[PDB]
Amino acid sequence: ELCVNSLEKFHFKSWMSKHRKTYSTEEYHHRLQTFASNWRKINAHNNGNHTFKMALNQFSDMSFAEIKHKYLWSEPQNCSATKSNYLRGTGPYPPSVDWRKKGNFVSPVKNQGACGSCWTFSTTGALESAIAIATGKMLSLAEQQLVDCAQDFNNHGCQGGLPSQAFEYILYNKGIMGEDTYPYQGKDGYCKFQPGKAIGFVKDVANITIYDEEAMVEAVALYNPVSFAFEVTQDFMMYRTGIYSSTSCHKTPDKVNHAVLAVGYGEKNGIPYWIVKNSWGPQWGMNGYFLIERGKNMCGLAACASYPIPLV
Ligand SMILES: *[C@@H]1O[C@H](CO)[C@@H](O[C@@H]2O[C@H](CO)[C@@H](O[C@@H]3O[C@H](CO[C@H]4O[C@H](CO)[C@@H](O)[C@H](O)[C@@H]4O)[C@@H](O)[C@H](O[C@H]4O[C@H](CO)[C@@H](O)[C@H](O)[C@@H]4O)[C@@H]3O)[C@H](O)[C@H]2NC(C)=O)[C@H](O)[C@H]1NC(C)=O
Ligand SMILES: *[C@@H]1O[C@H](CO)[C@@H](O[C@@H]2O[C@H](CO)[C@@H](O)[C@H](O)[C@H]2NC(C)=O)[C@H](O)[C@H]1NC(C)=O
Repeated sequence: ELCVNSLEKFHFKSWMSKHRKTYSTEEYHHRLQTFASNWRKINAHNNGNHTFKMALNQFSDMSFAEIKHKYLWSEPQNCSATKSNYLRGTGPYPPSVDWRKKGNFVSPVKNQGACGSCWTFSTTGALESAIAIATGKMLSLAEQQLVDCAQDFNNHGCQGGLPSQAFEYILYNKGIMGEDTYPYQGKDGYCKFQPGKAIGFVKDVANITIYDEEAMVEAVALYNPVSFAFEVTQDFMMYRTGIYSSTSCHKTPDKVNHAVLAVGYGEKNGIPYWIVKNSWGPQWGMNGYFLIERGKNMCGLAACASYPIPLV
């Protein structure tokens, strides 16, 4: 049990109003304890020497147990595969790539809410980019269709799923609707797919070999943003800026629990990194993005990467 100082208290009061919270007197006390505990972890981290900084955000009054139950996958997915189809060509590759800068090729940052549906945002993000790169038309595709309808490809709505499986669903389903006709609800609903309203389509699915991080480099450089999954741990939730890395996350496919979208890569002070779009809204991290160290299979990010070839 912590002794909470008045600085922490006054900041928790502001945080509650900013995030529109109400607590009973008895839950307020437990929430304040978690907030103060995170406050000190953030300060202790930022006051030391690290390649990334932490900060307060929408998760700051939650324990990681609660975060995991509400926001991350509730079960491991079938990330491990003994077969793939992507075969890498030859380097070297550009020193840095950023599909956000090449043109209008990356959609705005979205918010998955209290639902483990990040695999659906990773999927729509990758396909939105692919269609924009191929046609100059930037769409916004319906994550909720994947949440509600993609179960025949071993996806599980708000419990989790995989981009490669979702790309196959879109391929065999003959398309995905837009956000405009199938709006996002942040919970498991009834499938409302209408064939004549599909606006995005998949021709092929590229699966990158397990641990083949260099093929990810090539695919981002040459073709498309790349969907991938990694293991989120407690420190990552409070990521603010810089190059994320961790010595406690695992690197294996059975431990990944969060899907995202690599939109580029670079290097800073000798440290290679990935530029990654998240789905926790534009005020998380670096305007909704994070950097994560490249070349080390960091947190298992090279375990099951994939991207689509659009039918246009
Ligand atoms: C990259 O990674 C992904 C994800 O793991 C792999 O995805 C699998 O992809 C295969 C295709 O390569 C998918 O299999 C196909 O599914 C279609 C739909 O199946 C449903 O509907 C049929 C009725 O139409 C039901 O019988 C079935 O039980 C499902 O409910 C089928 O229409 C396909 O059948 C056609 O091709 C097969 C080839 O085996 C023939 O046997 C058939 O006669 C028919 O012509 C086919 O079965 C599979 O669903 C995907 N799995 C998942 C979990 O998403 C990719 O394979 C992988 N890519 C590579 C290259 O490895
Ligand atoms: C991982 O893949 C396996 C094999 O495709 C899935 O197991 C199948 O699950 C379906 C639906 O639950 C059953 O109808 C099949 O009989 C199962 N087959 C086998 C061989 O077990 C499994 O559900 C997938 N796991 C996840 C998390 O999606």
